Amino acid sequence: SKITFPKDFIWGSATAAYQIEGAYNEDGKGESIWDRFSHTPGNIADGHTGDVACDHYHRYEEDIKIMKEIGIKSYRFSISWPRIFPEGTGKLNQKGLDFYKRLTNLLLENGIMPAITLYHWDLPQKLQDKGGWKNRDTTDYFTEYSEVIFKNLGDIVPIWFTHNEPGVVSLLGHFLGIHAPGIKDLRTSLEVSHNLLLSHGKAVKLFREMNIDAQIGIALNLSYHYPASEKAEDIEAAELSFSLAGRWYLDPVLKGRYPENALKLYKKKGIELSFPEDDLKLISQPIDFIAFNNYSSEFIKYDPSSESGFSPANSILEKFEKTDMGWIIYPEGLYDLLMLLDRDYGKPNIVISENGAAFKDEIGSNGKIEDTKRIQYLKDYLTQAHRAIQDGVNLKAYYLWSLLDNFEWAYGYNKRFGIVHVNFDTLERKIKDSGYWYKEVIKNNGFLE
Amino acid sequence: SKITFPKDFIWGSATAAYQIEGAYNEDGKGESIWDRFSHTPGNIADGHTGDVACDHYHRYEEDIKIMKEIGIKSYRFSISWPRIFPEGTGKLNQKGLDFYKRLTNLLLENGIMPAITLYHWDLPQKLQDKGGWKNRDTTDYFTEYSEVIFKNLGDIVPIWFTHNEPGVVSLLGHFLGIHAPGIKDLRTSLEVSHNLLLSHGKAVKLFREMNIDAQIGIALNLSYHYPASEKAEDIEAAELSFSLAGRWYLDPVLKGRYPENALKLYKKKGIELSFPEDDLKLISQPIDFIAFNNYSSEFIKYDPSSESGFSPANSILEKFEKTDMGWIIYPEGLYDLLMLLDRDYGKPNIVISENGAAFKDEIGSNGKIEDTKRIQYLKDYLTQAHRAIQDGVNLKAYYLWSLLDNFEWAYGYNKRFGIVHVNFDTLERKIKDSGYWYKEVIKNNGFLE
Amino acid sequence: SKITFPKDFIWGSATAAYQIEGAYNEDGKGESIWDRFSHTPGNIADGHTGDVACDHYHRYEEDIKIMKEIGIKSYRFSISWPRIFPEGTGKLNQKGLDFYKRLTNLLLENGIMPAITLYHWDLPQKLQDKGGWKNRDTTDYFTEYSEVIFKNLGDIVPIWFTHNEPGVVSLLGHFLGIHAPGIKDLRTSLEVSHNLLLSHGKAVKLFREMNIDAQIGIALNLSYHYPASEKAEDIEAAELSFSLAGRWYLDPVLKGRYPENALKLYKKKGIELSFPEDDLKLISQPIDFIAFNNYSSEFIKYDPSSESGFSPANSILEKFEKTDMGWIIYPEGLYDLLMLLDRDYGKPNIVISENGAAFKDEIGSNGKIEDTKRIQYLKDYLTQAHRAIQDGVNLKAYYLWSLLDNFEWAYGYNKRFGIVHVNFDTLERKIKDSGYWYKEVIKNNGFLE
Repeated sequence: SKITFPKDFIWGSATAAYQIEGAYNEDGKGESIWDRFSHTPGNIADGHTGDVACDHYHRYEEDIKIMKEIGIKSYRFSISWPRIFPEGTGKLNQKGLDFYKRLTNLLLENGIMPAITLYHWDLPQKLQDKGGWKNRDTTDYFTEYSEVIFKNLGDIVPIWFTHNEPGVVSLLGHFLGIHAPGIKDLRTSLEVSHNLLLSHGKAVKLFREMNIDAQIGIALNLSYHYPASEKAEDIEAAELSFSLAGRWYLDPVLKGRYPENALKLYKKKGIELSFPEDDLKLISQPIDFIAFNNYSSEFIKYDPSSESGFSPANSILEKFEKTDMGWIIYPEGLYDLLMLLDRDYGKPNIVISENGAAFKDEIGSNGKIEDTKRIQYLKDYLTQAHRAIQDGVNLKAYYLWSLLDNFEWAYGYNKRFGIVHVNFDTLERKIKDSGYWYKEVIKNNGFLE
Repeated sequence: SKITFPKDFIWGSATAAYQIEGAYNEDGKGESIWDRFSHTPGNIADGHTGDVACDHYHRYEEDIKIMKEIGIKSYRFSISWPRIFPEGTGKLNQKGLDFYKRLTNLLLENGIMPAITLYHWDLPQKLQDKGGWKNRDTTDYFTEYSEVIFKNLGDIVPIWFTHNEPGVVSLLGHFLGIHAPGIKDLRTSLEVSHNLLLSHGKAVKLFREMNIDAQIGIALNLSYHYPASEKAEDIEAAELSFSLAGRWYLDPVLKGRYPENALKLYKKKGIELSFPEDDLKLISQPIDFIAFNNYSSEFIKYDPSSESGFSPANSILEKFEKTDMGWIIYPEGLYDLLMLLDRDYGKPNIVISENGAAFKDEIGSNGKIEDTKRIQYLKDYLTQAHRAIQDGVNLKAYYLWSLLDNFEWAYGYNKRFGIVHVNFDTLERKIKDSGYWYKEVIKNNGFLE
Repeated sequence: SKITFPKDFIWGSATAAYQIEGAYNEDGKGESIWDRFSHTPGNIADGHTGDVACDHYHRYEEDIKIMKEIGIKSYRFSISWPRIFPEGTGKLNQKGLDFYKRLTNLLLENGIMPAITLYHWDLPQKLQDKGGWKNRDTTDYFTEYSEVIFKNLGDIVPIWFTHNEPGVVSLLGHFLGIHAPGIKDLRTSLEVSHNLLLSHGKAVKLFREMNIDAQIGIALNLSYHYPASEKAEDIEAAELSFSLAGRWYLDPVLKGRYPENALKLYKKKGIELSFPEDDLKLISQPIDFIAFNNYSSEFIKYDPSSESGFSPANSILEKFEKTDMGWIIYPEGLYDLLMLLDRDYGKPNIVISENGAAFKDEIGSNGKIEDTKRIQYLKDYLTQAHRAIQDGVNLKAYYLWSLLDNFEWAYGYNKRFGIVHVNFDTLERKIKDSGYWYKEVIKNNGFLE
């Protein structure tokens, strides 16, 4: 049985700015919280940095020539705020604009469709010195930068993402402090979460004011949260996890509310926050699709000693193959999620900003990367992607994470999500077999499962 | 006739901390009443000590590898209080927690299910300088150390024991003074018995407050006490024994009372003392199972000689084969006991925390320990264990005392309960034939008697 | 059930130049490595040679009249390089050209479709004096000769084969040394394998630079390699055997890469060789079809004793009927292979350059060769050929090895794969019953199996 996606279905591959671009202090780019976080011992694996990375900034021509060789119909990327405004507000750095302008015009001229992400974590370090996302003034400055991009690139770019995974930014970056800007306070973490969503709201409101002939959305970190057992205590423990995690951002967008069962968990520890009612009507602002990033699924159990009230069910996850990240493989966990978004939020247009996997890659004696596991992963998860479309889901796009091997944040360059192998000493690209697989999948518009 | 145990039946082997661990002054471990007692002439056979013993502290990786090679489904061990709190209370020794945390995680990552005893006789010597278990305060401090263990290892460890054989600790350690701490006063011996039970009651109460997803119990020394003859004076004499011995700790924990016939014999010697009624409702606290340690059975006659009005029956006992300890072999004694725990105390869940036997082992010319008498002993007693389960008993677990040859207290190293021989000069393990037997008995889930 | 092939299905029979032509030093023909290898004691059975053979060079008229009598729709034959260039390069021998030019025109005029192989092992002996296929210059000279054949015979000949069984040439000719040119060195044997594939590339590249209105390909020696048992060691042993054997030529040509699991085996003996990257893109050069030569199948087990890591599973093979070659008869082992080529190389067009069998033939008292076993063999393998086409395989052609009895290399004339008997004293052709059977199979376009 050979499977075929809708004839209009946009195939793509995704990257971030800091994870590929390099040139961290070139052409008047301001310092970001990631430049800062990376240059401090104990933050990044092996002391790695995003100083050079894939050096896309100089080698983008080579990349596009690879992107077209595989024949992706859409290339999802991020704009570095600190290349546009070094100081986050005020003096425009025209050199930065003209990089991304030029890049987008090469894409449109190589018959590839641009898909920008406006914030992919690289907040200008100057704003971090005035409180960063905790300072509500940042949400205004994010709109200013948004404005300038829309004036230049508005009409000609069809697919916009305001934010990438605000879930992680606030959780890792502002509570656990293992991501930039390295802060560790729960209260701040929630005040940033709001201030992120608000900034999304302002950017969509501006997007409409300026009347850009293109589609906007938000890229959220999302998994399915299964209960450990079909018991009243576990099913509830899992509902709470999803609410803290993904639903905390899904409901304020889409439903104009925060999840209750999560809010009750915060106030049971002596944290309440008066959301201004008018902000939630600005966050809920209609959007042309919902985008998300999926890799794995969570299996939550009851735990009345974990101050959360729950924990991972280590008895159940030790039955799966686990990827190089230590995340389970479970392809049907994508289907169920796509059906959960379809059900609970009124059959919206869905995009997948990011799916993909990290396995240990080698270049063999044949000078090739035969990453059969990545390919196996890919087609397993894309079969469930198709299954969902057949059972009614409005899944318009799939973007593969990632196009190149890149900087994986606090893991450094010790993790490869690329379909194009990158040697971080020579910056030489060797298109993986998962890359040659994908080329055919785009051509045939599917594969024989 | 081939016997097969319930399909859910957990097979296990047991050890204690002082008896195997060694490293008696390493990584900030505080001195224990046993370290102190062992260092004094006239207390241990041949001036033996724990100090080194099996050196399990360092060689645990080797020991797990053997445990898995035999393929026990549960390892019952003891946590050293004086590794956790060198001064009983106050400054936490994180080194000692990290040992047991690591050890448990090596068991869970091999085949093996952990079973933790919280007090196997190694009271920090500091608390003994403020009276020890005579000072009621110690019962609180036990709860403090219990709390720290539950926070770390609470729900990932399924089976918990509060105490090991408080019957011996009070009798031998605080009246006969042949165990540590070497005290010889009758009043003190009863005040400790209480204080020990109370401490169990406080740990179970705290266990519930924290709401740990695991099962807690208490490991009692228990034999059957047969009358010498089927006569009114000898049946009564035997009831009074058992009541001084085992029932003194069974009735408080499961019936919330002290045995009357025993209490009457105390008061006939001019001792009462008012147990606070509220304590014995704290002791009685419901528990998930009763555990016990059995080896032999007692044959009591009536005796107006002996201040207890009873004695052993010398030459009924001189009709049995005897172990190397001088204890009779009588397998059917275990059945009757299991039936006595079942009938009285309301068909509880039963665990065997310890059963085994000590015979004079040699390494033969073939470099092997052919301990046919330990194997014979074992299978004999395990036929009467099975026979009880068939006649309705709820015996969920068997733990074989002991996994390793170890420090047998006042007898020193002169007595071997191990499957797995240990040379106490070289610290070389040689799995005994009783070991290899047990391996198969686990695998088949039984044996043809 | 009567089976019928596609209406467009091209039925053929095949011969080679050295095996049938004779006239080994006539009309200016240069000496070949097979002339040379044949004239040396110890190489060919019974001291046979191909000096005369079938003497097709003179008697081709008779042979075409036979070919048409049976009514084959295509005749696959080989061009002797040494007849075209006696010295490999330089002075053209017009006499040689005119032979093959004449031959091809007699085939077209008798309504038979030509199918030319360009190299079927007869490398001019002068090039073998400058190193032969080990000297890369040979790969350029091959292209010169390929150029002169295309100029003359390009358009009018529909089906072209660059090489026959380079697998055997390198393995048997250059490692085992039991074929010409008799060399015995492993390193050399791989350097020749590459150089051969390179020459194939150069010939296609030239075939496309001139835009000859005809379909080119390569004829590879291919079996199916079953694992002795459905076990991880034996599945893996078989994959390595197929990799060393056929896949070593399939992958370069159809995937532009050498098999990894094979390359690893070679480096583990201390042999790595840097193939220039550009050569493998030249080898991969798209081709109209893949042709292959099957007779039998292999059954490989795991073997650490063999430095290869595997060995033949004689225990299994000794359960089949065997040809006169000793090779097993296993019809289904064609089906599985046609599916393997279909699956693993993107459903290409497939030809069968050769299939057939050798059995001991006699001329009976009736002056006829009733070779029922060869007819049985044929119809058993053709039923599975059909089966594969039904189950979706793009098998366009079947060429029966061989039209005539001929010189079977090291075996001499001691083996008969003909459907036309040839007395090698008189050179008299007696069409075999297999020949008369095939004639009806072509007419009916099938048979009731």
